[PDB]
Amino acid sequence: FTLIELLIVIAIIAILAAVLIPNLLAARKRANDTVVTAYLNDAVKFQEMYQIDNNSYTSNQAA
Amino acid sequence: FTLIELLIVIAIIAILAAVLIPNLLAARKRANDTVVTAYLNDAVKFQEMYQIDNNSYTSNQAA
Ligand SMILES: *[C@H]1O[C@H](CO)[C@H](O)[C@H](O[C@H]2O[C@H](CO)[C@H](O)[C@H](O)[C@H]2NC(C)=O)[C@H]1NC(C)=O
Ligand SMILES: *[C@H]1O[C@H](CO)[C@H](O)[C@H](O[C@H]2O[C@H](CO)[C@H](O)[C@H](O)[C@H]2NC(C)=O)[C@H]1NC(C)=O
Ligand SMILES: *[C@H]1O[C@H](CO)[C@H](O)[C@H](O)[C@H]1NC(C)=O
Ligand SMILES: *[C@H]1O[C@H](CO)[C@H](O)[C@H](O)[C@H]1NC(C)=O
Repeated sequence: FTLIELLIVIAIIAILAAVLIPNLLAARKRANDTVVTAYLNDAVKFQEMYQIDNNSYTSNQAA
Repeated sequence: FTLIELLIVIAIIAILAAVLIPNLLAARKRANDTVVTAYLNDAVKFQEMYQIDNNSYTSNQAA
């Protein structure tokens, strides 16, 4: 094992470190939109439950 | 000490002076090829370092 093999190893590490890491921001954006969609789908279920009890929809989240 | 001993001494000096000196040219040839080999091994390390920075090899020594 010699300095030229070790420079090749360092060079290839620099390549793999650059390319094998995903765009984390783009991944989290799509997960975050799923949270919003899921929370609105829940708010919709609870608007219908409030409608069962009160014959009207809520304007306030605490209800 | 006499002229015949001194002629023997001169004769043996002439022999030792002829045989105890190495072929200097042949020795330097093998050392010189080692310099070339070592310099190309260095140029190879630096081609890999240029490849790390530029994603290409150099055509010019100044790089
Ligand atoms: C939902 O609650 C809101 C405050 O959290 C706000 O009060 C909205 O307006 C209501 O005001 C009172 C109830 O607080 C009224 O009797 C009606 O429910 C309603 N008034 C008007 C102007 O409609 C309430 N819902 C909405 C958006 O009407
Ligand atoms: C390495 O440098 C050479 C001069 O020192 C020479 O320029 C070679 O050719 C390049 O020419 C320019 C860069 O100077 C180009 O944009 C390319 O890098 C290259 N051109 C061609 C024809 O390939 C350059 N490397 C080599 C041998 O291509
Ligand atoms: C929801 O009910 C709780 C008690 O169960 C509190 O009264 C709260 O204030 C209610 N939210 C609103 C403001 O409608
Ligand atoms: C190497 O870099 C030096 C500066 O650090 C000079 O710019 C020199 O010209 C370079 N060699 C070439 C020609 O690539």
